[PDB]
Amino acid sequence: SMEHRYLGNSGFKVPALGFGTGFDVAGARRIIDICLDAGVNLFDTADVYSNGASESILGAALKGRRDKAIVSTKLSLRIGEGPNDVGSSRHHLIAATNAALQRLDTDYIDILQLHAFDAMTPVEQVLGTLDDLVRAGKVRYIGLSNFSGWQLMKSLAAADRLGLQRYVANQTYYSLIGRDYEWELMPLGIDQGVGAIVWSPLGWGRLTGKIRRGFAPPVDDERLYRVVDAMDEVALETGKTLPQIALNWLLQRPTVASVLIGARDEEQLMQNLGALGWQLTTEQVARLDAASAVTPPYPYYPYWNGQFAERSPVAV
Amino acid sequence: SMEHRYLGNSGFKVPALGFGTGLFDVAGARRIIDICLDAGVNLFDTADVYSNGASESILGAALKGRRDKAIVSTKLSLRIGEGPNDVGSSRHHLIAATNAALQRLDTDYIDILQLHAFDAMTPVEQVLGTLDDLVRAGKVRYIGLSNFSGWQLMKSLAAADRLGLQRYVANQTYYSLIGRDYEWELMPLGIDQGVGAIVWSPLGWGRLTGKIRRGFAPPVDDERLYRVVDAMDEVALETGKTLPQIALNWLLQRPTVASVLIGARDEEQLMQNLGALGWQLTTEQVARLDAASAVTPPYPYYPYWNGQFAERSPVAV
Amino acid sequence: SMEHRYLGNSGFKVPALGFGTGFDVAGARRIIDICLDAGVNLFDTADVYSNGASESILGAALKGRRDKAIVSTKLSLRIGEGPNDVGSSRHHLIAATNAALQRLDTDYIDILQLHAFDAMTPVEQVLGTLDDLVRAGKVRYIGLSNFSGWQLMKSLAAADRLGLQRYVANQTYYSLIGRDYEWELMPLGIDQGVGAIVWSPLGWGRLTGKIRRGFAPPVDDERLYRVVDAMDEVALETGKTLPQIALNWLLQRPTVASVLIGARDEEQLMQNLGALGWQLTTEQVARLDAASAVTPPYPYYPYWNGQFAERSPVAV
Amino acid sequence: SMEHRYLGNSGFKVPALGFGTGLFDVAGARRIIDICLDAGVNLFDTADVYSNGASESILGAALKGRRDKAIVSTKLSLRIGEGPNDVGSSRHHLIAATNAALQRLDTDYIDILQLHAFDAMTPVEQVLGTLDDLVRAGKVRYIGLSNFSGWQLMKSLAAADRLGLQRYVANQTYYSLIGRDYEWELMPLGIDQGVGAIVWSPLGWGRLTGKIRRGFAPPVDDERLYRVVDAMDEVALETGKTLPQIALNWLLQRPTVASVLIGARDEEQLMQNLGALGWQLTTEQVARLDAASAVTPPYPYYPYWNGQFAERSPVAV
Amino acid sequence: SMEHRYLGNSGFKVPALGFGTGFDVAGARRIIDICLDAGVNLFDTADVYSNGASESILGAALKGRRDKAIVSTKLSLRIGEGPNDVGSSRHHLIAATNAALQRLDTDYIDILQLHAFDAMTPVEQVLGTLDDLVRAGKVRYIGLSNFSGWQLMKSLAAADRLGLQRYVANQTYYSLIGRDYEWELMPLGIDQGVGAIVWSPLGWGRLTGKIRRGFAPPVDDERLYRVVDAMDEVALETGKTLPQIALNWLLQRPTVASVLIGARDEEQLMQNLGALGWQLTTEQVARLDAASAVTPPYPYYPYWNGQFAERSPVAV
Amino acid sequence: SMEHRYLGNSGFKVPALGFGTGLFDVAGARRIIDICLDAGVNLFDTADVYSNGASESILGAALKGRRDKAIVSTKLSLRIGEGPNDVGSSRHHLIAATNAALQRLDTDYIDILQLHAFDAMTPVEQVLGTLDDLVRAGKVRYIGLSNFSGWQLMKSLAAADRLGLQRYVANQTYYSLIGRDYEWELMPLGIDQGVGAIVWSPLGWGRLTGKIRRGFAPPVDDERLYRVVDAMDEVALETGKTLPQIALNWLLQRPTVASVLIGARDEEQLMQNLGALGWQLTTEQVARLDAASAVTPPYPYYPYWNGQFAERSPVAV
Ligand SMILES: [Cl-]
Ligand SMILES: [Cl-]
Ligand SMILES: [Cl-]
Ligand SMILES: [Cl-]
Ligand SMILES: [Cl-]
Ligand SMILES: [Cl-]
Ligand SMILES: [Cl-]
Ligand SMILES: [Cl-]
Ligand SMILES: [Cl-]
Ligand SMILES: [Cl-]
Ligand SMILES: [Cl-]
Ligand SMILES: [Cl-]
Ligand code: NA
Ligand code: NA
Ligand code: NA
Ligand code: NA
Ligand code: NA
Ligand code: NA
Repeated sequence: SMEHRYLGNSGFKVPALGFGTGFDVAGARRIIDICLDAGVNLFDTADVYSNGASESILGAALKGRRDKAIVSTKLSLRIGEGPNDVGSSRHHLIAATNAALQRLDTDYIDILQLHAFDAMTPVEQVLGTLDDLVRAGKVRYIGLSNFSGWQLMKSLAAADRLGLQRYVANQTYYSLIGRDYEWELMPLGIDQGVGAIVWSPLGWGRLTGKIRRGFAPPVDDERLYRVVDAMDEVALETGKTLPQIALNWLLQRPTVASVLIGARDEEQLMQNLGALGWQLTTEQVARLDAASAVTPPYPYYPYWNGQFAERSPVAV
Repeated sequence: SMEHRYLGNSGFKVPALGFGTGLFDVAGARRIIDICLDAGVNLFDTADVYSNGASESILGAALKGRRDKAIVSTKLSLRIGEGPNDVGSSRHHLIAATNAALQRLDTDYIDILQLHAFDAMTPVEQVLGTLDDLVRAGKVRYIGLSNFSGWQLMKSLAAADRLGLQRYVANQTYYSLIGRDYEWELMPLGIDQGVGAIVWSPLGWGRLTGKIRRGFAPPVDDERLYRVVDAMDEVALETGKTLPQIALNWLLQRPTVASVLIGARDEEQLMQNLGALGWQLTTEQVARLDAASAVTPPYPYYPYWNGQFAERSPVAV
Repeated sequence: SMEHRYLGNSGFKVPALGFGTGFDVAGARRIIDICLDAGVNLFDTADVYSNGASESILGAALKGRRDKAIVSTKLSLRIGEGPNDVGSSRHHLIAATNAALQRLDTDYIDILQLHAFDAMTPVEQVLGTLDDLVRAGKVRYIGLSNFSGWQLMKSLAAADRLGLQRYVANQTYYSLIGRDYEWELMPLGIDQGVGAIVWSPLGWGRLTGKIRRGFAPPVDDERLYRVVDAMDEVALETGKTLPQIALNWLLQRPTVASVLIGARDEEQLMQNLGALGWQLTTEQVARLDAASAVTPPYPYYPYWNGQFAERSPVAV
Repeated sequence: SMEHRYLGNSGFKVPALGFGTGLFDVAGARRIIDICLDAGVNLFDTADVYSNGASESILGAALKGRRDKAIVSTKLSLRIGEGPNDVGSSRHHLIAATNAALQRLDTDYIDILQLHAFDAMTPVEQVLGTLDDLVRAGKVRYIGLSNFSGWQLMKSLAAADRLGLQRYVANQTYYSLIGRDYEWELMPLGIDQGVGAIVWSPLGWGRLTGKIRRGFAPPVDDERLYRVVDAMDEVALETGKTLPQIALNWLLQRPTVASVLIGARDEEQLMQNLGALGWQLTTEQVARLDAASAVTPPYPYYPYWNGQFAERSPVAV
Repeated sequence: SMEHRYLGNSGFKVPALGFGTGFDVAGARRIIDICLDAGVNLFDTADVYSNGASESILGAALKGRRDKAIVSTKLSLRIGEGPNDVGSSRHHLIAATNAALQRLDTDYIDILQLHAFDAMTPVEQVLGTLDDLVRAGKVRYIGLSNFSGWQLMKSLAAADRLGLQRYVANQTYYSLIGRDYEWELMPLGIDQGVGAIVWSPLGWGRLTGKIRRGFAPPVDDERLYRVVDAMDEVALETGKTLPQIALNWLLQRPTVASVLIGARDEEQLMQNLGALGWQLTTEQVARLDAASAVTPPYPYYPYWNGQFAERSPVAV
Repeated sequence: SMEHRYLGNSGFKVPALGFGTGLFDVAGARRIIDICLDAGVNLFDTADVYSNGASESILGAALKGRRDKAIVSTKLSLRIGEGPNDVGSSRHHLIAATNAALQRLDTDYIDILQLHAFDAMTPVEQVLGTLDDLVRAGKVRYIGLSNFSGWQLMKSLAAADRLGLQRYVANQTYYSLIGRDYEWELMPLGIDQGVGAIVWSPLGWGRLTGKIRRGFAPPVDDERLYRVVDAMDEVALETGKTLPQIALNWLLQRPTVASVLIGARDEEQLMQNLGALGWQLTTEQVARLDAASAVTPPYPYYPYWNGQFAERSPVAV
């Protein structure tokens, strides 16, 4: 049975596992149906995924069942050659939102996320445009991806001050080999009620077990192998697969509302659902955390090493 | 001659080099103050935790009779006693500690009062209210912080603006050629919000002195340090400047940097540090130093720094 | 002739007696017609009353006369098995309001009330969604049911601060045997202009006279019998029935704007209308109050017993 | 060793046990203060109405020379004289009474100033403005209240936030195993809004001492009291702790509780109360005590406490 | 040629003379046409004027030329027997505005005015409802009639504070024999940019010359005759009629943006237009003011008699 | 025994009868203060213009040693000198005049400071800011006004609320049986906005004394005065009370009236005025007096008072 979680402080619930189209019409309908049957009813896409084709294919697959789905999409990355075919200025946000609705073949999007930070458009303007889309019924909830801590906080404070809609979802990279989310974005999310929707949870296929002795730093072989060693040890104790361990570990982390998985078929979906219904023990998590730990940058370092932890403890 | 810079967007000017009591003999201290003031190094930085208050007392004694010629920067909020309220930024400790610092410094006001760390246990609205009251009372002119996350500093600045309270204008930050993490969040926030950097440990805890060659900061990997020193040596050949002078000058070319805190035991050491002024590393020399010191940015900065998302959100350096 | 009262500070008037569907098409039309003829033109329902059938039946009965009715409905209780088929988050509020409009077969609701407090959704979001529904013309007035004093006050303060619509109606349990409304909710209602629409005024059939020597505490037999004794004594003086006394008592209480009654036919409606056109005397009310009095909880106790009453008197 | 807790969301720490002068011989009072301070019981609570001001005067005399080692909590707004303005929270009385308390206490500031009851005759905006002015003047560090309804406290907190004034951080509340009404409104409000409880009459006016066995609070029914004492006796067998120690420890496990006020005439009595610290009632022991002490919640709490509406609005205990 | 004036601080211009329907389809069209030809293109009506028939007749007469007219209407007085067929609460304001639009047979009203003060509805709610009507395009400008000074100021301050539309027109009784507008409402109008649209400018036919030796106090014969004497003297100097003098006097008074006149035919309209194109002299106005002066009430009295005039002069 | 009333919504209580120095020999003044205080008449009203400051000086001397037992009400803003700034409510004059009054009164604070007239030449936002500063400084407890139009008072109250400043709680108004104009605007505004009336010239400048029988206020027509006196005589027969006692009692039954200012040269006169207390004119007696004193309301009040628009906006009396 699918577990459901609150998306930040929004009061809206998402399934703990979602389907990341980061996409044969019959095949797409089948994937949607096996997902829906399993309770995986969050579907995530973006305008840039295959130049709009991912949204169109999703829309076509959901047609007839869209009311059973939570549709998450992203915009603001460059999607054309024109000088205004990019960013978060009012012109592009309006045009891109309408274009996504057309491709998805629906009258509303459940979660609309800005795909990157546009420093060239004032956050007050962006939030006004998003608020208007929400009030018009085109969007229910809003979120973001790839913002700095300060940029997200700036936006949340502006929304509150202006009485506009606030971000409730952060589409973030987070995995055992990519724990950077923990430094700024996680404690911000805790403080401000922003829930994480996690992508590349296997660190771009690196935590599958296949490997053994654009958005993320390449990972050093030695560190990867140390993490895989620890996962192997846990796999022996638990009988679970490396992907199931990676996912189970994420689901225990603060703020995590949903983790986006891939599923080409029933068998793959079932493997991923094997992340649910059990829990890594405290000791197992501690072992995985020790193996995956990296030196925190300044200014997090003296909090993480205990010096300033008294008055500002770390969440993990 | 001393160069002066605006401290963030405050309209207040500080000397490009300041004197960090993080060194401190009343006569000896007066003598150091004398040579600093003579050179235009009239920013003096201290903290309650420096020798359990003795640094502030010594500084106060050294400045007596001429305090008006100095810019006094002090820090509080770190644990300064064994009591449950001898720490943090709650109203009780902020008031008590500010008054205690004024008593030790033997003055009626502090030019720049900085919170030494982030106290997550006190609401930023309360902290800012307390600081605003101290400023309005004439006890403090300007306020700042040290060791805040990007989000924590932004949360505080937004609250100050919303409530009509004083805003932070100074970030006392670690920044050096071997410790460039300030660049990821804090620098671009400082640019956006008018917060100037007062830089400490500019030589990366003595590592950029030239002495080394082939708990606030990660320990530095030998191989990286040596690569940075190699690049500094090459620049030293062109410029004729010392490694410390290059390290300091490099900092002085970075966005937001208003002052760099140096140590000076005597005239000769002060003069060596003053050699960081009166010249500028060239674009090419800075690029060479940046290439040698570059580290892989964490997520979510990575795709902006590698160019993928740079179009609409360029990096400052 | 029907008496009418202001609904809190709203400037909107309701009949002193309303029809609580807490529901034969001809029969329903007849009930509506006898109610309308008597001036009982407030009809109260909820999505959960018979899984939507109460709203549908009301809608069908009012068709042709809806402009003569004040329609009150409630939502936010669990109405389906889905993770978002409950609560006050934007998704459910919008979907449920539209669903109620469809069942009621009308384009607007006079009074929309939140049926319980949803601690999982920020009150600022809830109020924004309600404000949007009001501005769209779908709802005229808003209210609540079953909030704590602090929760209702939090919501009223947020509405005022944000310039949004405020609650004007509290659908509350209140009766001679259930006087808890008096501790927090009544004095809040007085202070903030929120009028009570009273349900279960006979304490779930316990004040009918039939008994003699989910939402409310069960009542102790001895206390019930003491209240019934006092009602019997008043019935001897007045010649009125126990239900008429119970209703007349409620109608004298501060904040009470309407009391919801049941009416299966003309005879039952007429009995209830017998609550109007006369008044319990001061002495009779005092006798009923003494019999029904219960020890107030902390912190109300020292105000009610006179210790702190000087500067903060009790409303009854 | 004394345990310390945050007072609501304020960032200020209080000892988990405090000394309630609601007991008070200047030498005798100094002696009690000495033993309290030695044990870390450095919160002292008083009120203008305690012996018509004599309690505050005695406390002030007892603290003289070491007031800086104490956290002084005082209450005002109850009738303290026969005059028409010798009562309430209007500006006239609040100012006069605060200054009078400062004079009696022989100090320049009060750590926690609490309104003793709700004054419906004065607008909360006025009250909060007066309190904000006293805080800004340095006369008061933190503010609180006692005996407010849920709606009254929330109204005040919302007004403070809206107006940028000081907010209440302490609720001086009656709470005990036999008086759990604090749980219905005031506890969940305290959780939501960062108000910490300072608990008074923790033994339910001497009823939870073990002395009894088979005007702020309802009198308690004998049968209920005896059921609660039975459960305490069972826990006493497991833990080896006294009934008062169990009652105190139980309170210390409840959400929002920052400090519990106790009485101590001498070292031995103080030591008995300190036996509430250094251990914790287990989940099961708390559940047993809660089951014995449980009462039927009033409307509108009832359907949340019985599970009907609990899904979206759970109860804190 | 018609003179035009700014309506308070609104930037909107009205003709100095307007047509007050306070109303033969051909006859109505003719009256409208002669008015339009003369530049009298402000038409004022109300729901209560002949129980809606005045609005309907105006609408029918304007059909085909409505874009050349400025339509002013009033609502909030009791217009039916129902408990909510009156006042300024959201229910009635919305229903009445839509009903007026239907009767007038147009999609917008230029100036919508509240006909009296409704103390039972919060001004914040009233202003919100009016703001919504303006934003929807149903109303361009808003105003009021028959408010106390304090009530109008309360409403203006609330509008400004909440960022809502403010009143720009005060439909006021003002005439040589009814100068009470001068005490509170005129200096408020000056201070806050509210322009007067003047009704009963002849004091209900009393300043026509026919008389000689619900809303307004009856006038004492002796005072009326003294005013008529002064008008007669001015009529001798000027050669103008008494109505022309009365109107010319009003048009010189501070805040006056338009004066509503009656016109049954070309001849009557032409008589009224004779108020324009000349000016009473300073001396003539002073003579008329002296004859019409009444003792100001407290607290205006010590300002009007010069005692407190230094720091707070009177506008006339 | 003295009756006390809340001053508007302020939560502050005043005696139902106060002493108007608008009478004022230091010993003589002390004696009058003594008899007033003995009777509970402890509100003393004065103004800078009363005998060019001498009234305030005499009052200050009369209260010395016991000022804490009095409520001091004073007025400023009328012309008090020949200088261009010796008048009005601009910051210069308000500050200077308030300080001058404090000096004359020989006290550190004024209980109720009232603007004596409306200064249209100074923005109400400025006036309220100045008054707020005086209150925050502890120089003034409560503020009020006199002789404002309805719109001017409302404009000021709205500005105070919007800006978070002190609001007016007292309206020093003329009100009497023969001068009921207060009822049109100022009374219903006072009800709506929590402003209490302190009534002056309650006998209509000696006209309601019984002495007459068959520049703030219009002169009164003889015929009307005589009709009012006739009705008072009839009530005097029923009640046994004097005409002044009836006039005062009538005022005490009107909405918003918190205090009525009376004159008292000695014990006997004070006792006569105190005869207004301890009883109440009946509904019928008030109706009889109201019918005799009724005047035609101006526009726009007329259609509300005559019933036409009364449904949705009833009149308070
Ligand atoms: Cl939200
Ligand atoms: Cl992956
Ligand atoms: Cl600044
Ligand atoms: Cl260094
Ligand atoms: Cl409302
Ligand atoms: Cl019932
Ligand atoms: Cl706080
Ligand atoms: Cl106890
Ligand atoms: Cl405008
Ligand atoms: Cl007329
Ligand atoms: Cl007030
Ligand atoms: Cl008089
Ligand atoms: Na939430
Ligand atoms: Na830009
Ligand atoms: Na109302
Ligand atoms: Na905190
Ligand atoms: Na009050
Ligand atoms: Na001016």
